[PDB]
Amino acid sequence: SNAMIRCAKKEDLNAILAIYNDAIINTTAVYTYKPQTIDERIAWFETKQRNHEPIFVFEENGSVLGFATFGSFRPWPAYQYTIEHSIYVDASARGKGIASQLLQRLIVEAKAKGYRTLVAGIDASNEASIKLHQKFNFKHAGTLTNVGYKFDYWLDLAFYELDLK
Amino acid sequence: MIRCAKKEDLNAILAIYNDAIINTTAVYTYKPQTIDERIAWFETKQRNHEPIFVFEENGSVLGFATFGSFRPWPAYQYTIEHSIYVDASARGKGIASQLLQRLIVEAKAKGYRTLVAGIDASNEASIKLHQKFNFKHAGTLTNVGYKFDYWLDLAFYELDLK
Amino acid sequence: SNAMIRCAKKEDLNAILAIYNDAIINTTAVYTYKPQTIDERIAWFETKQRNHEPIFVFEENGSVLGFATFGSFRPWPAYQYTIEHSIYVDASARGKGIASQLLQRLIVEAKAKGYRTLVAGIDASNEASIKLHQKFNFKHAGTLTNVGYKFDYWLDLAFYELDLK
Amino acid sequence: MIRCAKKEDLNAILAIYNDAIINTTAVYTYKPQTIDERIAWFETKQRNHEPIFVFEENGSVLGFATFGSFRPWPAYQYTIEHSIYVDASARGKGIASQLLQRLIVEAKAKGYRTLVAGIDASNEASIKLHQKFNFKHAGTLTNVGYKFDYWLDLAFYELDLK
Repeated sequence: SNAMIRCAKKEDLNAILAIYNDAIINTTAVYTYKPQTIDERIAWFETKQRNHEPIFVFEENGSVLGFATFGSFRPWPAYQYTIEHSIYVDASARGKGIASQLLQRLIVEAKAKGYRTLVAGIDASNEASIKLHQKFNFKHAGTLTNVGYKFDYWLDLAFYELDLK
Repeated sequence: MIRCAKKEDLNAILAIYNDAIINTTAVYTYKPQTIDERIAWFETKQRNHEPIFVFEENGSVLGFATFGSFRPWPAYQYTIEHSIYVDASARGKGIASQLLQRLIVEAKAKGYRTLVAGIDASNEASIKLHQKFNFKHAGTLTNVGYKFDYWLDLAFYELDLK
Repeated sequence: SNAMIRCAKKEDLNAILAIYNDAIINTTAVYTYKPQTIDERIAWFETKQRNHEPIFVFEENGSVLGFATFGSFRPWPAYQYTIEHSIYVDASARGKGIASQLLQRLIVEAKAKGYRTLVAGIDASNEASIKLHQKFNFKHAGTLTNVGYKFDYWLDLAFYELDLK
Repeated sequence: MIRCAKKEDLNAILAIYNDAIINTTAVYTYKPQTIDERIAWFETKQRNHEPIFVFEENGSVLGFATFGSFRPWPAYQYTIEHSIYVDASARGKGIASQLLQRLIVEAKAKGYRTLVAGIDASNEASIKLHQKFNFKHAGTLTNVGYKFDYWLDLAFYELDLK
């Protein structure tokens, strides 16, 4: 039972890709329709590396079972102390507290880099994610109704926020 | 008259925008925009077929308005975020209201479902205006911005276009 | 500026009544239609006294500007460590932090009496109350839709909860 | 057969109820009910015109069900909370489902808007049953109950009767 949270590396990308694409195909966790390609994912990784944005993976028994990152919330200079994060856990690996460990690590990194405000965009249907965020003292800041459309129904996006100060 | 913006409008638009940058929390930016960035913005919007409207009176552009993507993921397809800016010397004339009205007309015509405004929590006139046009307060993100040495709260207001 | 939070007394009831009835007439803060009578309010007070349930008032310059209490959440013996509270502030006295001071006092009393769980039933429209409760680390536990009917529209009741442990 | 309960049913009902008190988290009560309290409950429900249904088979009451007030304030007028109890020896027979079906029929006929179930978070069969009848999980209150030396979570499930 060799389990560890570490920064992601290039050799992780394929695993990461699979996880992400599963989420695209089966859930509203990603407001995307088409599976991402490996080149798109590699460009994403290189861009995160250039921007000094973290990517963490949860790895167990040689397998990447989850990943997490943060970056810009809205693209305007005065949002500089605000970041938005995302967390994805393999569907075969749920119930193991992997999301919780990833979020914990994200928060420690966010505090160490001096950000003020951490934002989660969570689909209103994502009950486990909402519960997890409430556990870490995120406050529900609002809900934008009918902002998304997927699987033939309208989607509501809830914003949760943590004051890192 | 409210008409679509043309390249010849750009300088005036820039001025309005930069005033808002320098003096208000209406734009979460610190440094003035340059005319080159504005021109690039214009051409990009022409390319994306996003509308830009100006309010013109006595040959002078007194306000402008536009809408575009709210968040950049494909499933946000039917959601747009709008922006309105009115010349500081042209307040009180109902310009922002006429622009918002025009934006809403354009948004319905193009088949969008949801129109979103990010309004600074202190912009009470804008809030009152959007309430008047039946926008609902969707929420408020606190301390999301930082300008003029203080923390800024962003209120989200939404209109269902259906 | 003589301001104080104290336990309520009989001589407070008239003031309390007015506040309550204002809330009945103008808001969804009380799922009641008809104004309460002074005898009903006195019976309420006597009952709270018999049950050792607290009633606090915020008093300033000789005037009761707010009141607050807690009691049973659901009537079955196994809910004994759970209480539900309510807070009412005079409409002429809003924005003074009176609700916040009352809630603070309620929480200290709840902890001192060994309860585990404090519950707020808040109308989904009551934004100030929701914000106040989030401030004191209540978690939104759920929302019952169309449970109430008042002023010709359907009402949603949100539950917020604080773990007192 | 599912019929309205009669006084002669009460003893059987009591047994069922008390079993649930003694062995499960289905009733947030510690001590067995007495037949006097049950009779008072029955007469009170007759008075309030609240329905009580029993599932009867081979002359034996194998389950019962009822609904009544959810919260005690006038504006909760169109909301009811229901309860279903099935004999422990009569599980697997679809009794709870037939009772719920009957309750829903009765609730619509009487013009209620919202039907509410308080279900212990560990009662997975009840949850699955209510999901089957299109109840929505409205929320969960954690640590609201205490029984058998542990903390209990109450899930609320709701059906819009319109």
